[PDB]
Amino acid sequence: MISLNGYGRFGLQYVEDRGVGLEDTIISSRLRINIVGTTETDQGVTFGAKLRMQWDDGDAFAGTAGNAAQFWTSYNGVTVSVGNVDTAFDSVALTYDSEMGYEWSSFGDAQSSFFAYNSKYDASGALDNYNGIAVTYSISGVNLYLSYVDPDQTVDSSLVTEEFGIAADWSNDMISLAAAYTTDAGGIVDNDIAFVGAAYKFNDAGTVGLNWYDNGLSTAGDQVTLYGNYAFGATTVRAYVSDIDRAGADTAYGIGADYQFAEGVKVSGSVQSGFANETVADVGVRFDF
Amino acid sequence: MISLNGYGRFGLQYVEDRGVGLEDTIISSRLRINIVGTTETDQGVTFGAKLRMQWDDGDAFAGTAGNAAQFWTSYNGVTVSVGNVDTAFDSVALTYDSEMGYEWSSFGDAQSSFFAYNSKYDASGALDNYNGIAVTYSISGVNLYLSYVDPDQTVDSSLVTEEFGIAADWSNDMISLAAAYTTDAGGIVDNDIAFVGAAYKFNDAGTVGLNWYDNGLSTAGDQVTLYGNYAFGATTVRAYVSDIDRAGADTAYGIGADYQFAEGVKVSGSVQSGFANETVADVGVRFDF
Amino acid sequence: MISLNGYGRFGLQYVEDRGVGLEDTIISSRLRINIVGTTETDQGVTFGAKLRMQWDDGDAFAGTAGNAAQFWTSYNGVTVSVGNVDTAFDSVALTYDSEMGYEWSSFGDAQSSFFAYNSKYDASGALDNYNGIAVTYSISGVNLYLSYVDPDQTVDSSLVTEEFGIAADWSNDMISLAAAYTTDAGGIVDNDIAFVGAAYKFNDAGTVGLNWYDNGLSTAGDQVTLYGNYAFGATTVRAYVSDIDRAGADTAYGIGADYQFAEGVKVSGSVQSGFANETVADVGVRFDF
Ligand SMILES: CCCCCCCCOCCOCCOCCOCCO
Ligand SMILES: CCCCCCCCOCCOCCOCCOCCO
Ligand SMILES: CCCCCCCCOCCOCCOCCOCCO
Ligand SMILES: CCCCCCCCOCCOCCOCCOCCO
Ligand SMILES: CCCCCCCCOCCOCCOCCOCCO
Ligand SMILES: CCCCCCCCOCCOCCOCCOCCO
Ligand SMILES: CCCCCCCCOCCOCCOCCOCCO
Ligand SMILES: CCCCCCCCOCCOCCOCCOCCO
Ligand SMILES: CCCCCCCCOCCOCCOCCOCCO
Ligand SMILES: [Mg+2]
Ligand SMILES: [Mg+2]
Ligand SMILES: [Mg+2]
Repeated sequence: MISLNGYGRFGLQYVEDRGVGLEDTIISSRLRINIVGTTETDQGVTFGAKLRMQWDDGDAFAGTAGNAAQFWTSYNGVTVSVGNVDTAFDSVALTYDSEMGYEWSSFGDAQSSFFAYNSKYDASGALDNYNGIAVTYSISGVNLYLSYVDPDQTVDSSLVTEEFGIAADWSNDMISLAAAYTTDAGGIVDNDIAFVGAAYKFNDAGTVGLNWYDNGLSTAGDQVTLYGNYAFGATTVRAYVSDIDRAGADTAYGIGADYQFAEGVKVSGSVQSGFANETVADVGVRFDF
Repeated sequence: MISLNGYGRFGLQYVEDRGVGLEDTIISSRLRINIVGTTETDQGVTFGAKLRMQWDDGDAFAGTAGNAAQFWTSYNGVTVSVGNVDTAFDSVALTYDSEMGYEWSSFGDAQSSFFAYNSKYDASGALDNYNGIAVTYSISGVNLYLSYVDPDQTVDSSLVTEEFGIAADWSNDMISLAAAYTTDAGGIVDNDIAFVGAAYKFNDAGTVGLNWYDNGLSTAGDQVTLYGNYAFGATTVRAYVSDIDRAGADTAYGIGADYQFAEGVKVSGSVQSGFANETVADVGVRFDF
Repeated sequence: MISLNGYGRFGLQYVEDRGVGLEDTIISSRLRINIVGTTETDQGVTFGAKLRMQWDDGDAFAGTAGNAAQFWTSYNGVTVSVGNVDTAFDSVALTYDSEMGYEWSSFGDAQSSFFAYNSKYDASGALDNYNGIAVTYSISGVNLYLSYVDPDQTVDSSLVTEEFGIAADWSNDMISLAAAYTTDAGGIVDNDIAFVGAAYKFNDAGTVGLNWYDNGLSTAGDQVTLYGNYAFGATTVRAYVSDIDRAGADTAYGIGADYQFAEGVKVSGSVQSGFANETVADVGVRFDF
């Protein structure tokens, strides 16, 4: 069986004083199509393969292509994936929950470098022999994630830096906890990064959380992000504040809102301020199909 | 929801004395696939996104890729589209009705340069930040079209030439009228082009029309195309004559026929003569799927 | 109508002493998606078009694209195809039946150069004007194949070498015979190649066959491959031995097995030895979707 799914989004993206001779406000948009092939068996083992075709405004050649494939095998809550895999630091819960606006962005996201699923081709040639293995285990309320990425699998193993990641999250109706650790993140020797977060659903309607990171070799140093969101019917209001250890950095913050226009159609906007005083804003729509 | 549609065509394409050491007759063919994602809402607003994958004989690398995305929102007869849009001069009725043969070609089509939906990627890099907005309004028998294209939306607005177009058409059972005007067509300063056309369905079976153009900065100058077609059961016969103002040009003309082999399968052929005496012919099949 | 089908495969591929500083064992995988558009008519003539998107580990840019299109028309057992066609030497029965392992490989396959369907784009530009015509006729038990490939159809016909192929196979419940001949195979003047094979289903469970080739200008010279396979319930065991005329070559051989895990899911592995003493092994899974 083959299924197709995806989303389109478009809106306005503003970056205060973007550059000499550049418009500060542009129309930013994205089309994402996922192609998933799955083979179910009566033994209960499912096999799957996925390809993505994603276009973003500004993409070279005004064209769209597929990325590198991902393959998986699932059985009894356990999933093993190979190729262009989802990594542990990128898949744990809570770590991206301060994002807002129609492009799901936040200065409060981790300021470190690490491997993650590659949505597109890479013209530099750097990903040509990139290969990962990931294992996930979902055991009710608990999620475990393990990932191993070799950026160049054809070359002798001791000549390249491989990334090893581990993560777990846990939740009930009111509290959630999550932690992750990755050594040689992004294939950079000694770039060891870590995350610990927690969130409290202080209602049926609100949530408040705190994420802490060790950003490894990044110049940002350690980081803390405090965020919250509250739903009033179809409208959701979001906010965050984030601090990094880099000398002289400003406190980053953001405020945004979402409006659920219909099932699968969401209008979102945000106004945010960065660690170097950058001001960014956006307003747009995303529709899922 | 995601749907796929398209067409394949193949046949013989003859160009008298095509070039030293070249075959005059080749097998010309095209595969077009459209991928359309749509999200309908109970409020009556539809959201859509489309991508095209088109291959033509001769394409570089013997490969096929997607083009840049188009997004739209429709409500009550009004459609707003963004990104790789259909433009007013290219979407009005009548302007391409002298086309014939299995590749829908005619020297009687406008001999001007203007933006239109881009079916493929562009390796020159020229379309990378190209972005348009279009608005169409279909109000029974009447169609209005407006389009605005900025060929490089990231650069300051006064540093690039944007194309603005407007058009309308109108029809009843027997007469049709259409007009279009576009300033700085193709992003070329002062290339202002215009079209006015009319057609008469002088039966249930025949139609005769006349299109007039102002080709802006093109060397062709003003142009007039007179065409007609007549259906005899499954067979359609077509003809046209066209004249341009360029000094010394020949009168262009063409004669062709279509045969409706089955629903979605059409066999077509034509013999045509250009403004510089070029002789071209074709015969082939198109099938829609 | 548009349908999608394909397969994913992944596993381990070992090549003894692959190269200085290279891993001998890698994770080799492939994702293949076929997109087929078909138009059926009440006259009984079917029209079709197909595109393939295939990714293999190691592919340049870590991306996937479509290949060049193939078009066909079928009526009463006869199929005419144009564009990126299947060729006679590549489509006859028996010629690849010694293959084994999850990548369907065998040193006992013909060691000659010839055109075949191109699964991917070609960055060299060599296939840009490549165009073939093929005709197949399936007349109960009998299959005839004819193919003509012009590697550069736009250039004068006497300036390029075209490949012409013919083949036939025939089978009943127990015996199968097949033969093929291709002149100027691969567009190489005087590279004339030929195949003759036969197989005997010495049970409901086993088969033994012998293929002979004339490899044209290849340095391998003539070749003979003897192979067999036997099914024990869900498990199939395969073997082959092959000899070429090249001076000093070793006898190539291979032994493998397949396990039918479920409909559409097959686990396969093989250990093989080449004409230059290369040792190769593989174990993996293929799943069809
Ligand atoms: C096989 C899938 C198609 C992907 C191949 C595209 C290869 C194009 O690059 C060739 C080398 O030139 C470098 C291109 O510039 C960077 C492009 O991508 C960045 C997205 O905006
Ligand atoms: C023309 C350039 C500016 C384009 C940016 C659009 C920015 C618009 O969005 C502003 C951010 O929206 C957040 C509002 O704060 C929440 C208000 O109170 C909650 C109920 O709506
Ligand atoms: C008319 C000249 C072009 C100047 C361009 C400015 C046009 C602004 O956008 C108009 C339509 O397209 C884009 C944005 O989508 C709107 C955002 O979110 C939805 C409703 O709150
Ligand atoms: C991202 C979609 C893939 C499109 C990228 C292809 C880029 C190839 O070009 C790289 C630069 O070299 C120039 C190519 O020659 C022109 C090709 O297109 C013309 C169609 O026949
Ligand atoms: C071998 C090179 C020539 C390939 C070109 C094929 C050209 C064939 O088509 C000729 C054009 O067909 C138009 C006929 O005029 C209409 C006739 O009367 C109407 C009822 O059929
Ligand atoms: C046999 C040597 C190759 C010489 C090539 C000429 C072959 C001509 O075309 C044969 C089949 O393929 C293409 C054309 O489709 C026919 C056109 O329209 C349909 C019926 O009127
Ligand atoms: C139009 C479909 C996209 C295919 C175009 C890709 C073109 C990229 O090449 C541009 C020129 O540079 C040469 C690339 O190196 C070889 C790539 O393919 C081999 C597969 O591993
Ligand atoms: C770690 C590198 C080695 C990876 C190669 C895996 C090779 C494994 O497969 C060995 C080949 O399998 C063939 C067995 O011979 C058939 C046995 O008897 C029949 C019933 O199973
Ligand atoms: C753990 C460090 C990484 C070392 C890589 C070796 C891992 C070997 O493969 C594990 C999973 O992925 C690949 C192979 O599929 C297995 C083959 O066939 C199926 C069962 O017989
Ligand atoms: Mg953008
Ligand atoms: Mg063509
Ligand atoms: Mg491989």
